[PDB]
Parts: sequence; structure tokens; C-alpha cells
Amino acid sequence: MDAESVRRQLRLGENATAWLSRLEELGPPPEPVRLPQGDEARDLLHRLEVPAPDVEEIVAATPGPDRDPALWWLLERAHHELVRHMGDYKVKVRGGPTLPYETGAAARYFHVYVFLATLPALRRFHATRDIPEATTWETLTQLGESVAIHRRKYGEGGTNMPWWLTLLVRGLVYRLGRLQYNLAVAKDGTPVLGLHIPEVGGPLIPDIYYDSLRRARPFFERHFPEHGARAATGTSWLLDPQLAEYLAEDSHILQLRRGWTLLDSEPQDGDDAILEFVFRYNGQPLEELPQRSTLEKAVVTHLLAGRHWYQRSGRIELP
Ligand SMILES: CCCCCCCCCC(=O)SCCNC(=O)CCNC(=O)[C@H](O)C(C)(C)COP(=O)(O)OP(=O)(O)OC[C@H]1O[C@@H](n2cnc3c(N)ncnc32)[C@H](O)[C@@H]1OP(=O)(O)O
Ligand code: NA
Repeated sequence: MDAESVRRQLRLGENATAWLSRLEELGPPPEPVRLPQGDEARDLLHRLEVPAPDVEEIVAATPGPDRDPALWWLLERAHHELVRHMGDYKVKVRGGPTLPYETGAAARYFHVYVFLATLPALRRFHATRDIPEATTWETLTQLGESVAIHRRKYGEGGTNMPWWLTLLVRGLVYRLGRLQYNLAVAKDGTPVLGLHIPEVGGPLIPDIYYDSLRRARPFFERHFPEHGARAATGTSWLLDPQLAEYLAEDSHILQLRRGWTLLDSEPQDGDDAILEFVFRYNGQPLEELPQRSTLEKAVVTHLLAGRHWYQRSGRIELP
């Protein structure tokens, strides 16, 4: 196998060329790839909060060097790419794209396999930084979420947003209680925390929001003193002023976002993104969508009335 035959066998488009070129140049990792198998796999994937229908598919499809030569070449070199700049927030590492699914379930779950392969390196990095065992495990559960969201959106197996799993398994995302933080750098090169609200964890009550937000600064000072971020950033449908037209006075979103300062910048279209995060939308007719919560009602009514949603970018300066 080489880059050209791997492209051909895995049905990859021409736009995969530069990533494959990078992988070919890296070659196999200095530490051989070991994927868990059988019940070791079941146990780990449960701990990672992967849902049951997927667990069995992922376990059954586990690739090997002789059974899946092209995918194995790819997994090996993709994994290598992640350990090579492990924990280094000054280098951009795009993982691969989502692979073509016609090649089978191993391709469909490729990023799960890259994730599992890279866990020992990730954990070695966490230990050198003295990351507590609990925060490593809570952070790693993003893998369950990625898988769950894919099946929820498409009704079939996969990983949602593999660039996020890639960043997390490179030691650059930490979940602290309800919230996730990534060690980023802004346009001007100054350190910043990217703040993300994952889906798993329930409603954003103020107590769980502030308990996380207060822990961020000293956590990253204790474990990543080199980084030095003082602000946090995020861009979201959640920061659209129009939500105040619809949501009730005691809304956690309306209350908690008052702590954020909105950046003024060119309009950012938010119909796709709100439909994504409110419905995990997949092109169905609007009248077919669930209409239980006041937000579900609001999103649909607003859109049906010929009006639009926006994303906004915001910042905090941290407590
Ligand atoms: C808020 C301050 C922080 C703002 C900074 C954000 C910038 C950071 C960048 C990001 O993190 S972008 C990714 C954001 N993540 C997501 O959107 C994940 C999916 N969203 C959710 O899980 C919820 O929207 C969330 C937990 C974040 C908030 O839910 P809450 O229920 O705590 O919100 P709230 O109290 O304001 O909701 C009021 C009404 O809207 C409903 N609602 C809110 N989110 C909903 C949702 N996602 N789907 C269906 N309904 C939702 C909620 O049920 C309720 O209706 P009812 O009283 O009729 O029940
Ligand atoms: Na490199």
C-alpha cells in the first residue's frame, strides 16, 4: 500500500491528496497500533459512553493489518500524525475527513479506531501534566457523544465532527464539569480558551455553569502554565439577541449569556446551526419536526414566518 492505492481502494476524492501525502511521509508510528478486541473493546467503549447498537458494530468491524490493508495503512499513519504533535496547541492538526461509507463499517467508524489507537499516548500526555484521572475519563466521553449524535442525525453509524475528537485526543480539550475548554490561539497569536457546551449533561442550570467556569483558570494554570489564557471565546446560535423574543424570563440561556460580551462583526447566518443544535436536522419538512419545548416551537415558527436566525461571536474575561 501507498498513498495512491489507498486513495483508490477507500474511494477517496482528489481533495484527500494532501492529507494522504502527509500520512505517507510520516510512515508507521514508533509504537505499534493496538486496537482492543472482543470484550475488552465492549468494556472500553461503554466507559466511553458509546451507545449499545454502535458498540456491537464497532467491535465486529475492528480492522486488522491483513484483513483491511488499505484502512490499516491509513489508521497507522493517522494515529502517527496525532502522537507527533500531541498536546501542542501551536500546530494546526486537521485529522482526516469523514471517509466514504461504501467501503464498509470500518471506514464509517474510522475515527473511533484512530481514537482508541491513540488513547495510550493521550493518557501518557495527561499523566505528564498531572491531569486527574476523573477529568481524563469525563473528557474522553466525548467519543460516545460523537457517535450518538451521528446516529441521532442520520439514523446510521458514524462520528459527528471528527475534527473535535481529533483536537480532544491530541490533549487540547478538557471537560470540567458541564463545560469543555480547548487551548486555542486567537488571530493575533494571544492564548485563548475556546468554550463549548456539549449536549450530554442536561440543562445548563446556573450552578453547574458557574462551578465549571470558576474552575477553568486555575485548572489551566495548574496543568498548562505555558498557555496563559485570560479570556474565553465562542460563536453560537445561543448568543443571537432574537432568542429574547421567544424564550421565557427564567431561561438559563438568557440569564447566563449576559456575562458574555458580543463582538460586532459581519452577519453570520444561523438557520443551519440552530436547526442542527435544536433538532439535529436532516432536511425533513419543517412541519414534521418535534414541537414540545418553547424553543422548538420558536425555531419553526420563526423560520415558517420567513424570518432568520443568526450566530454571534462572543468573549468572556475569566473569573
Ligand atoms: C448561555 C451562556 C453561554 C453562551 C456562550 C456560548 C458560546 C460557546 C460556544 C458553544 O458552546 S456552541 C455549542 C452550544 N451547544 C449546544 O447548543 C448543545 C445543545 N444545546 C443544549 O443542550 C441546550 O440548548 C443547553 C443545555 C445548552 C441549554 O438548555 P437549557 O434547557 O438549560 O436552556 P434554557 O433554560 O434557556 O431553555 C429554555 C427553553 O428552551 C428549551 N431548549 C433549550 N435548548 C433546547 C434544545 N437544545 N432543544 C430543544 N429545546 C431546548 C428548553 O427546553 C426550554 O423550553 P421549555 O421551558 O418549554 O421546556
Ligand atoms: Na507536523
